Parts: sequence; structure tokens; C-alpha cells
Amino acid sequence: DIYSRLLKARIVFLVGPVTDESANLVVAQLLFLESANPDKDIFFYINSPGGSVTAGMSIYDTMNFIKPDVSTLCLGQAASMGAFLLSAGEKGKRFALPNSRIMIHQPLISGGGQASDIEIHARELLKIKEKLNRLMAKHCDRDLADLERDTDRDNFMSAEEAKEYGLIDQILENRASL
Amino acid sequence: DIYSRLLKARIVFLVGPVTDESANLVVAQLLFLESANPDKDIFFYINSPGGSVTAGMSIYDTMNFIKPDVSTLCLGQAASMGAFLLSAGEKGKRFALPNSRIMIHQPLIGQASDIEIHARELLKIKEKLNRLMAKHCDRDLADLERDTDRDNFMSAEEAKEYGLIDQILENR
Amino acid sequence: DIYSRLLKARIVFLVGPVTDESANLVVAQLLFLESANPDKDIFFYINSPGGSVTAGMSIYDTMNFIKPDVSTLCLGQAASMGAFLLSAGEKGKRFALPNSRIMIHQPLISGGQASDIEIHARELLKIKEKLNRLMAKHCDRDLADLERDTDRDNFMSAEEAKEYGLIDQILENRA
Amino acid sequence: DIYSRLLKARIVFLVGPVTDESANLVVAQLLFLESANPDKDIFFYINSPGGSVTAGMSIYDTMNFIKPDVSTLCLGQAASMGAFLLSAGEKGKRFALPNSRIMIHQPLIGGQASDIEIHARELLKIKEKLNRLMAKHCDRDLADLERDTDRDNFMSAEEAKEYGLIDQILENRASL
Amino acid sequence: DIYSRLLKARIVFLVGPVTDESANLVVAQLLFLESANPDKDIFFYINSPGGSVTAGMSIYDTMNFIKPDVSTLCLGQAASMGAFLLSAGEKGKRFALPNSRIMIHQPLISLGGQASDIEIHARELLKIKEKLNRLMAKHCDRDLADLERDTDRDNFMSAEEAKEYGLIDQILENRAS
Amino acid sequence: DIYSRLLKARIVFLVGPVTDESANLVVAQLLFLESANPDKDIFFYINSPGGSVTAGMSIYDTMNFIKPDVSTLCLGQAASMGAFLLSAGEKGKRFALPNSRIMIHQPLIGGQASDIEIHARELLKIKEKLNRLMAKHCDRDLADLERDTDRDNFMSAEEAKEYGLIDQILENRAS
Amino acid sequence: DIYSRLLKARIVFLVGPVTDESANLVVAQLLFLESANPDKDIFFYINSPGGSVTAGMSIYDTMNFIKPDVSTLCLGQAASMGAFLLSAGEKGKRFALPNSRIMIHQPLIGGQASDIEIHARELLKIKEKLNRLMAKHCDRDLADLERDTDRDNFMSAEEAKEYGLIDQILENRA
Amino acid sequence: DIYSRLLKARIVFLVGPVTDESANLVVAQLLFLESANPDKDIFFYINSPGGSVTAGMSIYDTMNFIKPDVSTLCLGQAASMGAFLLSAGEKGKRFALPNSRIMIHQPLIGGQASDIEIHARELLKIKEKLNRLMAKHCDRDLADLERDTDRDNFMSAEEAKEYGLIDQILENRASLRL
Amino acid sequence: DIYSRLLKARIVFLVGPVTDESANLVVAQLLFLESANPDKDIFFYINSPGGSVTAGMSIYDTMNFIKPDVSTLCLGQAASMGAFLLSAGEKGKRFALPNSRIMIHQPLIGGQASDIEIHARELLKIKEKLNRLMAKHCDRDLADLERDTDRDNFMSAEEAKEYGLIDQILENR
Amino acid sequence: DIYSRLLKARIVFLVGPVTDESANLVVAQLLFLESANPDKDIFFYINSPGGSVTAGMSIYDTMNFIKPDVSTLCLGQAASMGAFLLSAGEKGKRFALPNSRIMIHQPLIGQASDIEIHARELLKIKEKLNRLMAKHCDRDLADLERDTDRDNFMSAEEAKEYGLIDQILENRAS
Amino acid sequence: DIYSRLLKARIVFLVGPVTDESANLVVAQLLFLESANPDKDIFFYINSPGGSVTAGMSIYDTMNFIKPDVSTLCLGQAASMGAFLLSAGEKGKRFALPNSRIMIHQPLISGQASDIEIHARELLKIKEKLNRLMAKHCDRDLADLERDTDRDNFMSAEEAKEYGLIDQILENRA
Repeated sequence: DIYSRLLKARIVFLVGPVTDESANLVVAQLLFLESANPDKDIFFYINSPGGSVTAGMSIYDTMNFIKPDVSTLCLGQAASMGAFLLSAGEKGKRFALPNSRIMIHQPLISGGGQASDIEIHARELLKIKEKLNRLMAKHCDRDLADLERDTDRDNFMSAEEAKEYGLIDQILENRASL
Repeated sequence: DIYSRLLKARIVFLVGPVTDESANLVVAQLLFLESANPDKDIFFYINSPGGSVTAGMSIYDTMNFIKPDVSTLCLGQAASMGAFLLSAGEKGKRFALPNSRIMIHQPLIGQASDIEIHARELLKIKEKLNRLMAKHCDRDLADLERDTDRDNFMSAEEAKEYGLIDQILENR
Repeated sequence: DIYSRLLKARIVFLVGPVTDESANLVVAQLLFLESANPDKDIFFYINSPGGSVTAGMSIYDTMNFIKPDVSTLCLGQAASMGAFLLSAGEKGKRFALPNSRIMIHQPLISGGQASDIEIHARELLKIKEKLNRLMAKHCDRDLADLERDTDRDNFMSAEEAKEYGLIDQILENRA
Repeated sequence: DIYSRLLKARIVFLVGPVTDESANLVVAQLLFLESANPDKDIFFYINSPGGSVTAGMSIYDTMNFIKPDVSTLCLGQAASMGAFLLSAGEKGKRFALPNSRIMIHQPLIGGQASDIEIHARELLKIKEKLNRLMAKHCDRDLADLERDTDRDNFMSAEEAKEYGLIDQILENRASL
Repeated sequence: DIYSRLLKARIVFLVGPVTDESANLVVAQLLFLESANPDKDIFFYINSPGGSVTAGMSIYDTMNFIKPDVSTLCLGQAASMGAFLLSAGEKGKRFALPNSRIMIHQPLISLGGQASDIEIHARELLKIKEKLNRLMAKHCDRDLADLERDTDRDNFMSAEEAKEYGLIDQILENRAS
Repeated sequence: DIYSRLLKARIVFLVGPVTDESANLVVAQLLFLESANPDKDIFFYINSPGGSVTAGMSIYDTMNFIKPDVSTLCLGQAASMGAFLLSAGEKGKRFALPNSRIMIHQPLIGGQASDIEIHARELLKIKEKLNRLMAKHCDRDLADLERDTDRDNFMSAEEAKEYGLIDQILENRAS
Repeated sequence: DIYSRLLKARIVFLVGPVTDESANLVVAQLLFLESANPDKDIFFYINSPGGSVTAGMSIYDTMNFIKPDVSTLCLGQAASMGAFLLSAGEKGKRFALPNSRIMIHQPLIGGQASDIEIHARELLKIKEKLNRLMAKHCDRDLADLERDTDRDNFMSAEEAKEYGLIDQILENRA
Repeated sequence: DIYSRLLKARIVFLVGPVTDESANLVVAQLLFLESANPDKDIFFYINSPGGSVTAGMSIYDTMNFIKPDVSTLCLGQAASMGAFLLSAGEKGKRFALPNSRIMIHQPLIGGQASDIEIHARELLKIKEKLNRLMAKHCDRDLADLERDTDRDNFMSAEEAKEYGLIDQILENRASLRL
Repeated sequence: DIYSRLLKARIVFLVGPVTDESANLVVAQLLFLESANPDKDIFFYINSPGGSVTAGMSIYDTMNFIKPDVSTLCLGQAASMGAFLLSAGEKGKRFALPNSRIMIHQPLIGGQASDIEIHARELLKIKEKLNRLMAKHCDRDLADLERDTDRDNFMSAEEAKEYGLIDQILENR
Repeated sequence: DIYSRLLKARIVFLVGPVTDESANLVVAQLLFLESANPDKDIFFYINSPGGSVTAGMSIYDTMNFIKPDVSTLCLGQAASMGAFLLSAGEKGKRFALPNSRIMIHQPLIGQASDIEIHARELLKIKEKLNRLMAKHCDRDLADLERDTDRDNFMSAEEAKEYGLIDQILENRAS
Repeated sequence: DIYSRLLKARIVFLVGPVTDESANLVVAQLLFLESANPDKDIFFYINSPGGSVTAGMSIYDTMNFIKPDVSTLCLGQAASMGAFLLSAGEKGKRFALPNSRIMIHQPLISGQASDIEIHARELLKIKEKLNRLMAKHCDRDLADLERDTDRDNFMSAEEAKEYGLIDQILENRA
């Protein structure tokens, strides 16, 4: 099948929503490629609207844990945890295609309990919000305060804007673009 | 109809869940009875599992606002906002029938910013209800915080000993 | 309407499941009839499979609170809280029609954290104990008899309910 | 309304399924008519497929309890508890219209085996009780009713008369 | 019925969501009471989470159009268009009960069509947002910029906070003004 | 009831979607008020998002048919057929409250191509007819209405006045 | 209520789909008004998209059966059985308001082939019968109605007048 | 299977709605064929009503990024993003079959006004970007594309050719001109 | 699998509704068979009630585009786009089995009037275009096809032959 | 397939809710790896919100039953039975990635007699899990009772200090 | 796949509800393993809440019918027919893991009176039959099983051992 053939070239895809099962499949491929050759770059192609924060963190920590550089490429879009993961590729090896789009924003829950429980989960959500802003600020070499303002609502960026923001390093128009 | 007739004896019922529409109907009857005679007691009979906090507050503030004493009587049960309203009747005129049951507990139910705002509001409500309940029961705020952390069921006697009602009525 | 006319004769009906709304309507009629005449019997006719325990208690406590004797009559059936209320009429004035049926049983839930489940399980067992004690009182029987006889659904004919102490007499006609 | 007006003439209807609400409404009318005049017949018109056994018993016991004779008339059909109630009218005053139909049959309906045992035994008690009462209504042997209610047993007006379930078939008021 | 009786005392209720139906019923009562006596105050009691903006405006404009002063009273809550209408009562006659709650916020849609259509409706929504902030600023005697800042997200106020904000005039515990 | 009472004052309401049922109820009130007094104005209060075109036309033609002037007042909103009817009140007696909103637009909604052709042809006839009638109501060029109804066109009270859709904005009874 | 009040003026409404219950309510009012005064016109106001053919026929036959002239008025629309009933008012007393719309068309709708044959024939009989009656109402040739009802045929008030379906368009009380 | 065999002839299909999954499968095949032979044309056959704009952009940017010319062929229809991708094939190698149909139009689709403003502006950015890119593909004025995409614009194969959207109509294996 | 085996004999099936997926699978097989041997006939067997017009056109244009003659055979039925495709086989090589049935008819299917106008015009163009192409396939007058497709027009195999839609009825070989 | 490949490196995954089916698949892999080589560590990677208590116990008892050390690694999250299983890896070989999250809490969700029986059983489970967790964390039973009364979220460092894991791994260091 | 491989070690799993199809799959594996080697033990691992009584009996009778000893192991839980099957393994070779749970209880289900009588009788026959067979499995009195299955009876591994339902609790190999 085509995706197994591209895995031979060290290409891993994240396509569609980030779930436990789609994130772990990425984690598995990353571990596989490291085992096959710990000294060669991995190319992580991302076309995703985001999804589960903890599922994305499992990918994130695996990216940082393995020895190979994980280069990231945004095709189509990288939004929310998708953009987080894109910004997390090896600095200098984070790319987007020219008509890609990036979007960043604060955490978002959809859809209970006693006030005590709501307090506990609201505090956890705000911890997540602060943690993601600090990590994103480091990825972008920007101030924490910049990320806090810029993620208050949905923030759409062109490839060029994401580059200028520090989220990616280079826009690739073709192979000559390097 | 039977409820209109009992209204002429100054009996008002809260039965079932407290909603905007059931609470306002109570408010309307309270205002009506005050207008009919501002110097005679009102008998507020409560058999309710609770419901909307803001709807209950509309009843609560109306009870305290009008001139007549509002005497409360728990029949069947008064739980959550139901128990709050029972505890809010004119002190000395808060009653339960012998096999009534009372239950008190803490409040129960977008972007992180919005969740923070609503979580804060919910905790304000929790603290406000504990402070008002402590006043109703002549108890320490810390007692109510302790005793509403989870569902706290009380017999009529336990509610009396707690300060939530004044006396248990077997018969007249 | 027919039920308002029978209310003139001091007849109150409980028909179908006991809910907050159906129980409070009974409570309202009981209070109304007491106000109309506190010295005349009320006839509480019961054809019910039961329902909410707290709703039934509101009827129960009102029955005991008002000054008129509340006579009870089982027609069709009085099951669960229905049978509880039947057994609660003024002793000597609790009746059933000859082909009525009675059924008694322990509490039954149709529908959180372990801590919360513990709290509600303890409340349910309190209710179970309380209903058995009150029923034993109504039937002039031992608490232990009611515990054993309500462990599962216990169906009684009119004649068995009389012998149990749940009702006083079976009425076949107006004699 | 038309039904209140016919109640003036001491006509009570049971139409459609017997439920707690429909049965109690009949009970209420029976008690009302007895109070209005305890010495005049009541005419109980039945077009019903049956329904709840306990709800039907509440009607049945009320019919036997009040002072007035309750005359029964089957129009359209009287099936199951409907036929039971028809057969229960004052003997000599149980009628059907010529194209009425009657049907009788045995009772027709989860948890632990213990509970299923309890409810199965109650259902069989009901079955035997209804057969005993029906046999008395029809002046027939218990064993005849057991035999004849094992499955759905449809009867014409003539067959119900010959069975003992009704007394007469009325084509117009001149029959009696 | 009880509400008709209270209408004779010139009490009008808004309870629950503001819809075309519920708003017009209020409008009808306001017009009725003005006709019955154009020189006596009307008491508009509000326990509402809000609802349709255009339906609320029909109430609002009627309140300002009729001759009687419309006094407002918040019981339970007045949120969104509910709070707008509360703030719109005759200045000096806007009240809340002590445990009432007020909430204000910017408009909220729960959009389909062509980009051109989405542009048209997004503009209209932003017009509504500015219009409500300017009217609210006038009701509260506050700067437009204060209302813009304070309605960006859900802003819950106690009765005392609503009084200090300028949204109501007094808190009534019992009749002692 | 309150609406019957306001009908004595010759006030008729259109609230919510225009349907056959809601439109005919308006028609009935208009005919009733004309019969009661053919020489006194009728006050038609409109808070509506629109609805059925044929149902609105039944109101429209009745407004023009009866002897009384029908004055219109927009409260809350008058959109689509709602705005059409508002614009159709007796010229000089068409009003809006200050925060009312008006919206106008072109018509908005299966089988064989032949049938789709027939119904598409009818819809375009309706579109022209409404633009021609609206242009007459607003004393504007047909071409202005064609251009201005191509997509949803929201107007404040003052914009609707300038457009010719209403005559005056009423803040209170001064004005 | 308002409709009872207008019934005193001999105004009867058909609004919305023609069903057994809405048609019989019209029939009842027609019989009532005839009993109240058999010598005064009845004004039958029609705003309807059509509906059940047999329900419409019950109205139709009642219109022709009672002594009073039944004048018809189309407001909003009269489509299908609605237009049939409009065309059926007393000739000379069939009206439409200026922006009314009329639409006419042929009839529009499981088992064994034998049963499908039976019901298909009945439907074609109905189609034939309605075209014949409509042609009489409009003083037109049967063949014109067959041609003109093959698909949905929308008419303005003026087109319905030239077609023969109504007699006069009323703008006002002048 | 048949599609794998046609892939060895360098034929890639886009059939039905453009989704993240269907677009990425195309991207994968394009990358595969480039790897197999970077100097041979790819034949991208399109029968699609359109779909996700970001998913289509991932295909678009990949088409422009790889070394091989991507020739496009419209069979059945190419509507919306389908027509965008058709118009994006290597100029001179964009084809349609004689009874193909093309349709172009502007983009087509909850929360606080602030959020609705953000997403409305992003949608209008997309609308302008697609009109600019389409104008470039068709060698036409931006103002022509704005005018011609305001509502659904259906084109026959010859109309699409005259518009500049395709280069030639192929009736058979003859048909090709310079 | 059986269909792959029959593909070796150059047999392609269209069965059931014509969709983008089912039409493109046919297109793919046609291209495959042309590549395997551009000089041998293809046998296109059709049992279909029709479906998407644009999906059918993709098959149609591919049939005309490839070198091999595409012979068509109607088994069971060829209705709407199914009958269109049957009529489109290489003239002289369009067949039906004796109890096959053919049906032809005109095209059969929300928003602003402007949009409804646009789509109604497109639908009538399609109707026009299909009648013209069908008239050519059948060597008949455009006006005949307009009249004969106004409503559902069912044909036996011999009626379809007489109409010009197929060339011969095959009882056996 | 990729997971079979990683199994050859002795990596077993628990991803998503713990069910009978997902737990037994883990049990099967554990038994398989023990059979393949009883003397080599197994690496149990956990990204799970929890699930069935009895299903988790089947994994737990299998972890303790087989001869190989089962090393655990939390990636993404280990909540409820997920955190229980993480805390149950061979002491000294329990790891989390730096942005992992852990959450622990008490257990979560007929006739009165039956409700009593099941409430009993649930409280037994609650005490048993607190006892076992206290052992895993080398903490007092009373600490676990206090700390699981409501949802208790921990960072990787908090879980380490709590005793739930041994080391946080940033990378292929140590 | 992993389960086929474990089958080669003579391990058979029952996981989740006992249905006709899950029970027959077990029966098939038992017959297969007997054919492969009739003289070697089979290891039947059970993590099940129970299910169909007749489906469980098909497993039960197959266990007793084949020549190999069927050793049973409870992991996670063995409830109702699950516990029945666990108790049915070769005496001396019935095991549970330390945190396994067992539950036993009487039968539980979720027409005309005649038919209800017939099925109620059959259900009570099943109830007595299961109590007799269970009493034999546990070497206990019939009257003990009747008393102890009246309502849901949860047992720890040690309680199940003391009851006679299993022979040994296995931590690791012990």
C-alpha cells in the first residue's frame, strides 16, 4: 500500500483529527523509523485541524524523545494541535507549502458535575492553556505574552505569516526553494 | 379548580422541579396574596427536588421582600433549592411533616477563557448559597461548607436539629 | 366534571402512578375537604401501581395531619406506595373490593463516584427500613414479618390483605 | 356534550381499551348514577377489545357493589375484559346487538428466576380466578371455561347467548 | 388567572427566553396599560436569560414610545437582552432584588451560504454589536469603550455590581427604598 | 384576552412567520375592522421575518381592497414579505420604531426538467412582480430594486425612510 | 371568535390543504348558512393549495346543491382543487384579488398488478371527470383543459379571467 | 487492482468529493510517481464536484512542487476545487473530454460576533486568493474572475477552453495540436 | 475473482446505479483494456437503471476516445443513462438480449431565484444535449427524441432495435 | 503492520479506553513476549483515559505474573486505570514523557437489597485500589484515600514526587 | 495473529459475553487442540461477565467430553456462566490471578399464561440444574449454592478458593 511505501522514504503523515488512535499510529511510525535508522531525518507531513491535546502531546514528546531530527511540513492546513506539532519540528527543518494555512488558538472544550469537580477541571484546562502558550512561545522564539494575546481567538496565518511569526522556518514552492 | 381555592386560604405550592415558569408562578401568587392582605401569613408548601438556582432566588427574594410572613412546610421532600427555600421561611414558622426528607448539597451543573468565567461564577454561587444557608440555620459557614460537599440527606428531626426548620408537625 | 362532583361527596381518587403532580393534587383535595368540614370522614379511593416514595409520603403525612378520618378503599389494585397508602387509612376504615389486589415489596430504583453511590445506597436502605417499620405499624405485625414478606413482590388477594392486617374489611356491596 | 346528556338517561359507555383512567371514569359514573337514584337500572354499553385486568376488576366490583342493576349491552365487540364485563351484567339484563361479536381467552402478557416465578404464579392465579368467575356468569362448568379460553374464542351474538354469556339479542326494542 | 390579576396592578412579566411571541405579548400588555391609564407607572418584572435581539428591540422601543414610565425589576436574573431591557427602564426606577444576577455580553450567533452572504450577515452582526454597546453605554452613563471592554466575554454582576455599573438604580430588599 | 382588547382599538398584529393560517387571521381582522367602521384607520403592527409569498399577497390585496387606510408600524423587524407589507401601508402612514430593522431580498426557496422549467419560470415572474410593486411602494426605479434585492439588504429605520420604504420614524408620540 | 363573526356576514373560508375535516367544516358552514337564509348569497373565500379530490368534491356538490348562490373569491392562491372550487362558484360571482394566483394541473398521487390496474383506471377516470367539469366551468373545450393541465399551469388573476376560470378581478370597493 | 495498474502508467485519479483523505491519497501518489521517475509527465484525471479548500490546496501545492509536469484531464465534471485543480495543470497540458463540464464559483459554507468576524474575514481572504490564482491560471484579469464566480458558472469544454481554464479538448487520441 | 477473469476476455460490466465511483471504475477498465490491446473490441455489458449524468458522460467520452470499438450489450435493463450508454456503443455492435428492457426519458432531479435560474438553465442545456446526442445515436430526428423522452418511454428489445437504439437482438450465438 | 513490527522490539501499547477486548489483547502480547524470551524486559506504553476495572486487573495481574520486568511509559496521558497500570510497572522502570499527564481518582459508576450488594462491592474495589496504589507509590493508604476523593491531575514531575513513576525521560539519555 | 499463536501453546480465551458464536469458537478450538494432541492439557483463560446459558453449556459439555484436561484460569473476572465455566475446569487445575473477581447468582432473564407457565418452569429447571452442577464443582451442599446464589454473590480469589470454586491462586509461578 502507498503509505507503507512512503514510510520506506521516512515520510510519516498526520491527516485529519488528532485522536488517541491516529496519534499513536504516528508515535509507532516514529519509533519504527528511529529503530530502522536513528541517524536519518524523519519527514512528518501534517494536514490536520487538530484534536485531542493529550493525544498530540504523545506525538510531541515522541518527536523530542527519538534521536532523528523530525522535520515537519504543513500541507493544506495545520490548525490547533496540528499547528502545535508543526511548530515543534526540528528548528530549521519546519516547512509549509505556499498555500498552506496555519491557525492557533487557546484550548476549546465541547460539552457537568458538582461545582467542586467543575473547579478542578477548569483549573486543569487553564494549566493546559498556560503550558501550551509557554511551549509555543519557545517554539516560535517569542514572548509568552505574545502567544497569550495571539491565541485569545482563532488566529489564521498564511505560510508567510507563520514564517514571520516564528512558527515555521521556510516556505517551499518546489525543490529548488531550499 | 382546587389550587385556586387553596390560594384563598393563602396556601401556595411549589411541586416538582424549580423552573423559571414554576418559580414565577409562585412569585405571582406571593405578590397576589400580599396585595389581598399584607398583614396575614402565607403558607408556602414545598415538595420539590430543586432546580434552577436563579429561579429559586426569584422566589427567595420575593419571600423576603413582601410584608407577610411566609411560613414554609416541607411535605414529601425539599431537596437542593427546595431545601434552600424551606430554610428561608420566617424563622419560627418553618415546618416539616414527620416523614418529610431534606437534602442539601453544593451546586451541580467553549474556550478556556469562557470556562474560567463560568467556573468562577459557579464558585461564587456556591459560596453565596453556603453563606445564606448558614444564616438560615444559625450555623457556621464552615459547617455548611463541610455538610454540602456531597448529598446530605436529613430526616425531619435532623433538619430541625440542624437549624433548617423550626418544628415537626404530626397533626394540628 | 364528574370528579369535582364526587369531591362534593368527599371522595378523592388516586389513579395510576404516584408522581409529585398526582400526589400533590391529592394533598390539595385533602386540605380542601378538611377546610370544608374538618369533622366528616374522607373517602380515599386507590387504584394505583405505586410510584415516587417521597410523593407518596406527602400524601401519607397529609392523611395523618388533617383532622378528618381518611377512609381508604382499594379498587382494582393497590401496589407498592399504593398499598402503603391503603394500609395507612384510619384503622377500622380501610377497605377493599372483593377482586382488588394488593402487592407489597421493598424499594426499587429504575435508573456517580463510589462516594456518591455509597451515600445514595445508604439513603435507599434507610427508606427500606422506614417503610418496613411504618408498614409493620399499619398492619400490627412484627418488623421482621414485613422484612421477610417484602423481600420480593408479594401479591395478596383482598382476603389475604385483610388477614395480613393491611385492610380491615372487604366490601362486597353496601351492607 | 353528548355523553353527559346520555348519562342523564343512565347510559354509561366503555369504548376502546380498558385502562386505569377509562375504567375509573366508568366507576365514577356508576357511583354518580347510584347516588342520583339507587333504585333505577343503569345501562352499561360496551364496545371494547379489553385491556388491564385490574382496571376491569375495579369496574366489575363496582357493578356488583352498587344498589342499581347494571344492564350490559354489547355493541360492535366485547373481547377479553370487555366480554368479562358484559357477562357480568345483572342476569336477565345482559344484551347484545345482532352483529356484535364476543371473544374470550386466557390472560395474555424480566428479572431474576425468583421474580419470574412469583409473577408467573400470580398470572396463573388470575387465569383460574377469571375462569371461575366466568363459569359462574355463564352458569357453566369451570372445565368448560378452561377448555374454551385456551385460545381466542370468537362468538356471534347467538353463540354468546347459547354459551350463557348474554341473555338476549336485541334487534330493535320489540325483542325481549 | 393570576397574571391577568397582576396586570390590573400594572405588573408585566418577562419570564424565560425572549422570542417574537413572548416579546409581542409584553408589547401588547404595555400598549394595553398605556391605554388604560397613560399617566401611571408600569412595573416590568424581568427574569430572563435573553433571546432574540429584534424581539427585544420591539419591547425596548415600545417602552420608550409609550407615555407611562416603565419601571424595571430584576428577579432571579436578567442576562443578555434581559439585562438590556432592565437597564432600559425609566432612569431612577430600575431595581433589582438582592440576590438577582445580571450578565452582559456581545452578540452570539449559533453561518451558511456564499462568502458574499456571510460578509453581509457578519457586517450586520457587527452593526448590532456596536449599536447595543452604544445604547447600553447611554443606559449606564458610561463610556462606549467601557461597554466594549466589559461585554467581550460573559460578564456576570451581582445586584450591587450592576448598581455601581449604572445598569440599575437601587437594590430593593423589602419596601424601604 | 389582550389581543382582542387591542383589536377594539383597531390594532392588528403580524408576529413571526407569514403562513396561510397567520396571514388569513390578519385578513379576517382587517375585514372585521372594516365592517365595524369603514372610515377609521387600521393600525397594522409588523414584527415578522417573512414567509409565504402567496400568504403575504392575501394580506396585501386585502389591505388595498378595504376602505380604511391601513397604517403600518415596524417593531423589532420587518424582513422579506414582512418588509413588503410594511412598505405597502397607506403612503404617509408607514412608520418604524427607532431600533426596528428592515431587510429586503429576492425570492428564496424536484421532478422532470419540464416541471423545473415551469416552476423556475413562475419564481422569476414572482421576483419581477415583487420588484415592480416594491419600486412603486418606494417611489423608486425598478432597476434600483433589482439591484438592491440581489442579496440580503439590511436597513436601519433611517435607511428605510431614505429608501422610501417607510414615511417616518416614531420615537414617542412627539414626531 | 373572528371566524364565527364573519360567518354572520355569510363569509366562509377555505384556508390551507383540503382534507376530509377541513372540507366537511366548509360543507357544515354552507348548510348552516342555507338554513339561516336560503335566499342570500354566500361568500366563499379560498386561499388553498388543493388537497384531497374526494374531499373537494364534497364541497363542490354541496355548493351546487344548496339554494344560495355561492360566490367565490381567490385571495393569495387557489391551486389544484382550490382552483377547481374557485372556478365552481356561481357564474358571474367568481372573483380574484389582483395579486392572487391560480394553478391547474392533472391529478397527482402498493400491491398486485391487478390492483394497480384498478387504481390506475380510477385515477384516469378522475382526470377525465375533472377536465370535463373544469371545461364546463370555464366554457372551454375539453381538449383545451386536457392540453392546459398536462403540467402545472400557473395563471395570474387576469389570465384566469381570460381563461374563463373567474369572472372579475376586484381591486377594491369601487 | 485496476487503479494500481493505471498508476504504473502514471495515471492518478481524483473522483468524487475532495476530502483530507482523498486529497492526501492523491498527494501520496504524486510523490510516489515523482520518486519513481522525476522526468516523466503525470496524468491527473479529475471527475470531482469539489470539496475542502485546504485539502485541494494540498494537492495544488504538491502539483507545483514536484519536478514532473502534471497534466490534467477533466472527465465527467470538474466543479469548484475540482475546476481549480484542472486549471492548475501544466500550461499546455490541461485537457477536457468533449462532454465534460466545468463549474466555478466563490467559496461556500456559530459563536460570538468576534469569532464570526474572524472567520468571515478568513473566508473573504480565501475568496480573493482563489480568484487571484484562478486569474493567473486562466491568464485573465482578477476582475473577470470576481465577476464570473459571483454565482455558479457552468462551462462546456469549449467555453472552458475559450476562458483559459484548459488548453485543448480531446475527442480521441488524435485531437492533440501544439 | 470472477470479474477480473472476465476482464481478461475484455468484458466490462456496468451493474446498478451509475455513480462517480462506478463510472470511474468502468473508465479505468476501458483504459486498461485499450492499453492491453488497442486493436481488439471491448464488450461492455450494461444492466443499469441510470444515475449521475456527469458520471455517465465520463464513460461515454471514454468509450469514444479509446481506439477499440466498444460493443454494448443490454442484459436485464438499460434505463436512462444506462440506455444512453447502450445506444452509444460502436454502431453495428450494439446488442440486447431478448427479454432486456430499455427506457429513455428527460432529465430528472434550493436557494435564491438567481441560483435557481442558473441551475434550471443548466438542466435544460443537459436535456437539449442528451436529446441531440441520442438522436445521432439512433439516426433519428431531434424532434423525435424530444417527443419520445417527455415521459418514461419503455421499449422491448425489438422496439429499441426498431427505434435505432440497438442494432440486433441476440437469442444465442 | 507497524504494531507487529514494534512488538518484535518488545513494545506493547495500551491506547484509548481499557475494555475487555483491549485489555485481553495486551494480556495476549505480554504472554507472547514472555514465551519468546522470559528474561528480557517488556516496554508497556500507555496512553489511556482508563476504563473497566476488571479488564485493567487482568492486565495488572498478568504484568505481575510473567517473568519479564514490565517497564511502563506514559505518553500523552495515563488516567484512572491507565495511571494504575503505569504505577504498576517494575519499580525503577516506570517512566513518563515530559508533557505526559497523570490523573487518579476513586471508582466511578434494581431492589434495595441488590443496590446494597453492588454498593458494597464498589466500596471494596475502592479500598482495594487505594491499598494497591499506596503500595505502588510507597505512600500511606490514608494519603491515597485523601488524594483520590476527586479527580487529581498530576504533571510528570508531580507523579514522580508522588511515587507513581520513577523517572521523566526527555530523551534517549540515561 | 496473536491469538493463533497462543493457540499453538494450547491457550484458549473466553473474553466478554458468552454468545452462541463466541461459545462455539471456544468449542471449535477445544476440538482442534484435542485433535492436535489428546494427551496434553488445555489452558482455558476466562475474562467474562457471563451470557447465554445454553451457549455456556455447549462449552461445558465439550470441556468434559474431550480427552485433555481443561485447566481454567480467571483473569479480570469470571461472573455468572463465566464463573460456572471456571469452576468446571479439571479439579486441581482451576486457577485465578490474585486480583480476579468471581460472581455467582441465579438465572436472570430480561405470551399467554400457558406459555409463561411453560417458560417459567423451564427457567426454574435451569436454576436447579445449575445449582446442582455448581455444588458438585465446589464439593458443597446443594443447599449452600441455593442460599449463596439467591442474589449477586461477589468473591475475591481467596473467597472463591475457600468456596471450592477454584483450587489455587497464582501470583507468578507458585
